[PDB]
Amino acid sequence: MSEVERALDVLLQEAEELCIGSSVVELDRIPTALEFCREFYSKNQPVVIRKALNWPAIGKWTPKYLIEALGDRSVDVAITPNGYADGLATQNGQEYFVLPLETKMKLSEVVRRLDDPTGAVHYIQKQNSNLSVDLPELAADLRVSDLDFAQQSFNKPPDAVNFWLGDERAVTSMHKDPYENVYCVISGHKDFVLIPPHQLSCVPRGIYPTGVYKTSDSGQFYIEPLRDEEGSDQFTEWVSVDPLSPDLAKYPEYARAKPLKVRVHAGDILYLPNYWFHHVSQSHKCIAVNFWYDLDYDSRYCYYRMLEQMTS
Amino acid sequence: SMSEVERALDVLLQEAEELCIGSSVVELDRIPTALEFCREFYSKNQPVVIRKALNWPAIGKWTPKYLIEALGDRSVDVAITPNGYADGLATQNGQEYFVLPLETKMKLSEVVRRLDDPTGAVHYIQKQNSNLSVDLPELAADLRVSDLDFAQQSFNKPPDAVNFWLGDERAVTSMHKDPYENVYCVISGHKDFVLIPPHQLSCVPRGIYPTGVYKTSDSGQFYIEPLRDEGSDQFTEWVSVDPLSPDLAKYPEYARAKPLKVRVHAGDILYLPNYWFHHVSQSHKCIAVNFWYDLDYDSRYCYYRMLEQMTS
Ligand SMILES: O=C(O)CNC(=O)C(=O)O
Ligand SMILES: O=C(O)CNC(=O)C(=O)O
Ligand SMILES: [Mn+2]
Ligand SMILES: [Mn+2]
Repeated sequence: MSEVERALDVLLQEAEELCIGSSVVELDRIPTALEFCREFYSKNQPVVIRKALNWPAIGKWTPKYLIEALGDRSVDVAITPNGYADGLATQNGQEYFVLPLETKMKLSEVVRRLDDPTGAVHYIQKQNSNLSVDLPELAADLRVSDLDFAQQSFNKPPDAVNFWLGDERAVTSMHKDPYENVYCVISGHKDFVLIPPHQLSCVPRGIYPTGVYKTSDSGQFYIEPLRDEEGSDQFTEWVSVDPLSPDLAKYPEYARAKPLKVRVHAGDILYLPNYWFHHVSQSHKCIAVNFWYDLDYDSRYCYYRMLEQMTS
Repeated sequence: SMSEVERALDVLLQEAEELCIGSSVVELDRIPTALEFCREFYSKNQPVVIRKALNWPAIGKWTPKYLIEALGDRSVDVAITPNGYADGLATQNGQEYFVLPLETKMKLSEVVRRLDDPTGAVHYIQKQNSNLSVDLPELAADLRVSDLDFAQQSFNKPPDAVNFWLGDERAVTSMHKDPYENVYCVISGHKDFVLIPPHQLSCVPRGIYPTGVYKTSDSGQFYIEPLRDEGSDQFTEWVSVDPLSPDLAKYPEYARAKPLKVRVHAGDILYLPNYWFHHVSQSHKCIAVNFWYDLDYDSRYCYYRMLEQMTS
């Protein structure tokens, strides 16, 4: 082994022996603020809390209710042919990281498209705090103070509050965010696959030309490459593995990853700590809200940047 | 120019330098809540000094005379060196050794007598190993350890050691690190710490030195005796640099270190987080007590083990 390979081996053997990030802790009761800070926030350690929330949104938010309550408002929706907004797709021999087609439409039309299992895949996943900016009325059916047990660790209000409503075919491919994430399913369920950041060396990442989905004259989807004004492809680094069906022959390093699986039901809270890898699937027409808080930087981020350099 | 390992260490250090990780000892004027301590200091591996935090009876009462009277002029373990560097590097006959102190037992009144001799050998009650709870139990009555609950609730375990320190100004503790969270309480005088964060390991030169112990001859003159396993000469890894006057020509990598200086007065508390390098000096006949808690292994330990592998 190289000296870098020897060092990465040491990291992984130590983390394995000490069970770092080796499970998703399951709680049936909301912990105290101190508990959360000590056992989950400070260890960068995920946790799922079952039936933690009894917000009126839970049990009342349906497509019909939302159409009524919002007056069939026009909302931002992402559309893909293949179900992978912000995900890899191939065209004419080339693999692209592809951004969704984004458009505006009335909620009733979104619901109609969600009821077509062979049509294009629709997903209200704009995030960018779309709930507080675009759907503020929904806030009245939530109680954010119920998240104080976690927010005390972040010691600031959410930097974003997001609303998600999607087709079962809409899959969020694996990525990491520079946020603490408190994830609250409202209706249906979400299936998460999670990988700890210290396993970066087991997760293959490529550099892909970036494209965006567009529709042709005939309504057919294609990928429009993004180029800069110099004619160069705009590149995006992206996780290359499919956690649902990994090709261990192409990516043997992934064999050493220990992906964690967790289903999150209505009323459950998942704490997804900063820089954790996650891939997300959903039940059909699943509804969820989530709260992003900017991370607080310490040495772990610098070690992560070192890990990136070592695997480059 | 640079190896792969050296490029990776450079990225680590550049990211830590831009974020100023561990760039200052935090100054508080009052004891934080447990949640605050866990969020701002424990979880960040971040040193903090709390000014005039403690009013323990000891701070008023512990003089040499009171200590003699209270311990019945007990015979105590005391460490003696000629140069003031117990557990520190010294040269003899052209060879550089890491030297352990001459350890002996003598009555406290005699120790104090020898502290008052500015030209005599350097004495230091530095046994650690929880010498206060073990060898000087009565002194506990002048303490209020409950006042440290703000920190202990974050370590969520009782102290693993309680140590008592009383030293000559000449007695200096050379730079080292400990696998313990350290809550350090100055009772009389002041301590001067030089602190270096663990992610700067590659900036701190470390060597392998033959191990020796101080002894005195029939004539009273000090010398170093090599230590041998009951076998070969024994060796120890030790920090090579003198942070008070570093030889940057011999150790240019130390120029990239960013040491912190903090003075801890009577009544003050210093949180010295696990694995931080520290060098410690004291006012004359300084008295201190500290508490060690075994560390909880997290990802930072795994990263640090990897860093040790890369720095060898
Ligand atoms: O809900 C999804 O499909 C994906 N969500 C996220 O990546 C997130 O909350 O960070
Ligand atoms: O006080 C001293 O001289 C040295 N103390 C320590 O190294 C410590 O408390 O861990
Ligand atoms: Mn995400
Ligand atoms: Mn120490």
